[PDB]
Amino acid sequence: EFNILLATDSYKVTHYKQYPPNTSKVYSYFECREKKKYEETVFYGLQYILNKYLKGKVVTKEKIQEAKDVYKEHFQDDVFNEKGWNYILEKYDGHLPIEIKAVPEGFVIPRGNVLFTVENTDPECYWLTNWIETILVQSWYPITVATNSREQKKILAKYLLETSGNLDGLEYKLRDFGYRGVSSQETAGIGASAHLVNFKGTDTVAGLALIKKYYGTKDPVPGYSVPAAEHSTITAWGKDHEKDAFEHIVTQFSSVPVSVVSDSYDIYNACEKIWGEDLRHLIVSRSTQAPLIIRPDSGNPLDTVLKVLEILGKKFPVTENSKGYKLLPPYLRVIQGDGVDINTLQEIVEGMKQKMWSIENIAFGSGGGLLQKLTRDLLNCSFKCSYVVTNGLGINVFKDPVADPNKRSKKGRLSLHRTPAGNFVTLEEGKGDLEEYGQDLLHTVFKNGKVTKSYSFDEIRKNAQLNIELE
Amino acid sequence: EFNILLATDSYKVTHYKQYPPNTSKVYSYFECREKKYEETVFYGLQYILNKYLKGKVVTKEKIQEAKDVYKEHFQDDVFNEKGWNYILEKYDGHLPIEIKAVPEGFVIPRGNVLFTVENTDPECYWLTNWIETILVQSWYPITVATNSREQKKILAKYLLETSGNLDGLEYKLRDFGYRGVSSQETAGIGASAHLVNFKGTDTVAGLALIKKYYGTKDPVPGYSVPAAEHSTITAWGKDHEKDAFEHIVTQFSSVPVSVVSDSYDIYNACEKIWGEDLRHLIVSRSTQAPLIIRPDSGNPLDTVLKVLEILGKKFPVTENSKGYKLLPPYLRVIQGDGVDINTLQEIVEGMKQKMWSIENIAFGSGGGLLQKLTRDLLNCSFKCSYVVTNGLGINVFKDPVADPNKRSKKGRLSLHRTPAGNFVTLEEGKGDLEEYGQDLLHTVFKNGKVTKSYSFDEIRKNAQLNIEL
Repeated sequence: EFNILLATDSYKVTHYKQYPPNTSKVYSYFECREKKKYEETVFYGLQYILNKYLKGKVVTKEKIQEAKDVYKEHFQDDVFNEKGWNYILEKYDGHLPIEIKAVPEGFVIPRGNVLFTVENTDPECYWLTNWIETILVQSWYPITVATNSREQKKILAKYLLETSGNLDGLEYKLRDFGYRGVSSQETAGIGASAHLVNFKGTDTVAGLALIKKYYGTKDPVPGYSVPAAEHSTITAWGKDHEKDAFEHIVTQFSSVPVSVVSDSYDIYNACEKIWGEDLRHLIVSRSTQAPLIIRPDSGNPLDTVLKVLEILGKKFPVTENSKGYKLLPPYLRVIQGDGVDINTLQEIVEGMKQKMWSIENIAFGSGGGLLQKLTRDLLNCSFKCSYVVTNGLGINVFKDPVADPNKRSKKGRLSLHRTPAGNFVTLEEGKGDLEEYGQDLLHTVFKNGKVTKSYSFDEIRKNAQLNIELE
Repeated sequence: EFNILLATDSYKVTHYKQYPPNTSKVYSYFECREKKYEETVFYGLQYILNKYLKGKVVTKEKIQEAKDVYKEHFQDDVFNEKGWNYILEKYDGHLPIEIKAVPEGFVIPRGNVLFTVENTDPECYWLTNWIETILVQSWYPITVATNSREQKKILAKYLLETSGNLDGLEYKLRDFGYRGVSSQETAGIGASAHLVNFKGTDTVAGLALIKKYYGTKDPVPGYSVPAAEHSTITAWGKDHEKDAFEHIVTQFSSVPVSVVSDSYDIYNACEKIWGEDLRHLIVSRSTQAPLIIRPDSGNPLDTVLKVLEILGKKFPVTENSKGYKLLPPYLRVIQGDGVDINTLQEIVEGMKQKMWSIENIAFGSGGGLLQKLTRDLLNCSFKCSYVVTNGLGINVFKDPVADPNKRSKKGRLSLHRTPAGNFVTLEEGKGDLEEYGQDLLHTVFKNGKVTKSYSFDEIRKNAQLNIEL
């Protein structure tokens, strides 16, 4: 079972003996630090952490004993603060005397603004604020996944609109194929749920479980999949029966959309000779709600997509849409699911536009690119202390490393506000109290063991909308 | 609670309908596919087998739940209720699977079979690839352990040249990645992977996994020192950094203590605060209890060099037997910012050119050690190589025209020792010819049971560097 006393960076165990004596309050905050592009970030995932790890009776005699033993061996010394934890146990029945305030989930906020704040509500637990930093800062992952996915949605939005005239199908243009390519089951589910803030397509079904348990949606599920082949279900037929494999698969799923990987031996041959001639009569008969979706999976992504399009355009009846771009018949589409991240996605859709193919023709699939190749440096997710009370006096604290001003931190008690022009600003040094800027956008989400405000996954989806969607 | 019927890539739900009719056997394997990183460390499968695959992993309740999810998820009924119900009734919910695998901690060149998977019941031909997803996640502990080991090789080399030995090598790279990983589960997994090669971690999640899944003779696999963070310094007030430093080293006077010294001005902290104001509280410290100064900003090499030069002029420096400068024993440095395998190598080389022993320094790495890695680094891949259909065995593979690097192996595989003492993977069942001795793979899983396992102690012995051996 989970033990919050063991869920921190080892060294923080020793911190109680390091803060200034007579310190009654430690107040800290999380931002996505500016860097001298990712200009705005989606706030998502804290609620998952509050419910699964922070809430309820999280301290027990047994959890205290257990930590005392591990820490003794781990440190070869008895540094563990047993009294402080016992105090939380006896006084508050093992509930954390902490208040967390946060911007609403889904909100899209410029870099360098306070996203949430954490402080102790009992003077005895000044050390507790930064003990849970480690667990709280992991919010970086769903924040960064939601944000990176959204930036990609924007690109798809841009090219789809220009090549086709509208935004139909946008929410199915970037699918999550990342399940096998992430570092754990837990990560898979978290990361998958973060992608669902922006899209509806995923094959990482753990993602749905998390959303239902921790956020909730009107509809039965927030994510959807279509029947799709893998290399094993094609190659299993044998090197000389790829066409037998192809034909069996599209007949099994003649009524639904169906993705078929087509590069097991030669993608170009399969497209021009197998889909294009031998099996042509099985494609052109299909419904518009049941297209075949050809899936190349190797070679240079831009080059291979353009070659596949060019091939199909000459085997199938292409039309020119109202904006002047080429469109395949409704029963035929293409998905690129190899080597896709934000960079090559941009490369592909630009390359398509240059060659006069609509973005309607294509969907993208992303795995490690979407959920794994991302770190805390991407948005500079950082948890820093900015206010303390020592000897009954509050003082405004911060770091300001001389060789890196980008790592300067904010001062004092903080609040987030709407500017007159409708943008965002963070006020420092308790300046929010002057109330010249209207109301604090941060809300109490956690206080003394209790989750105090929650958001449905729907509200979240609505908060994270593109402006282009909003228009 | 974990439901294996829901821990697979969505589209695999449809695959039992996609194989050729009368397929009785599906046999697949995992490799770190050949294209830096010429050899990988095998680690992490035992965790996966025990946490996820062993025992009764299928129940009436767990079937029902999957049926409902997939019906919505697909907006249609495609879920294989019948295959899963067979497993429940016939084998009491235990998986009819056989997994063979190289020993954990083993160090193997790329492009060799690491593990194989196949169904032990004709009715369950579809099960082999169902569980690809959970098994493929083994890429992560493999890749962390490998990248971690590659870094140790670099540390070993320079420590040896600048100091003549390897004392303390196992504490020269600490895990600081606990906040910079994507999940709690990832933290433990990854921490245990780094501990294969090193003993320093601040990610406590890792000890518990090791104890539960592998086991060590010692009470714990990893260790940490008292250390400050910016909030334990900055809380004193911008004009009291000295009071903070004093309190901290006094509070931890007879044990090692790491103090971040770049809150405001690293170069002032080193030269004026540590080097003058509090100097008398350093030079009186025991060799067992050094102060370790932790810069945390600037160009990592440039900052390490200047910190070293600052300290050298303020403290008594010696020249070890190799001709390298060495700090007094109660004074060391740790760089824990921007450290990854590339910068690690930049720093130790820059140190060597300036005649500073690697004895002086230790590194902490986070995102670079545990987060910024993908399945692509080692080309970790799981592929079908052999099936039986209508009673006939077929060797199967892919060979894409545009990418010969993506070609998978053919037929039944086995791993062997060459006449020169190396590894080879034999394909097409050729291992049965018995020209290359015994298969080095061992059965580790069969029909719901783990059939072979290793202590963390033996894994560590397998993963040792050549220079160590």
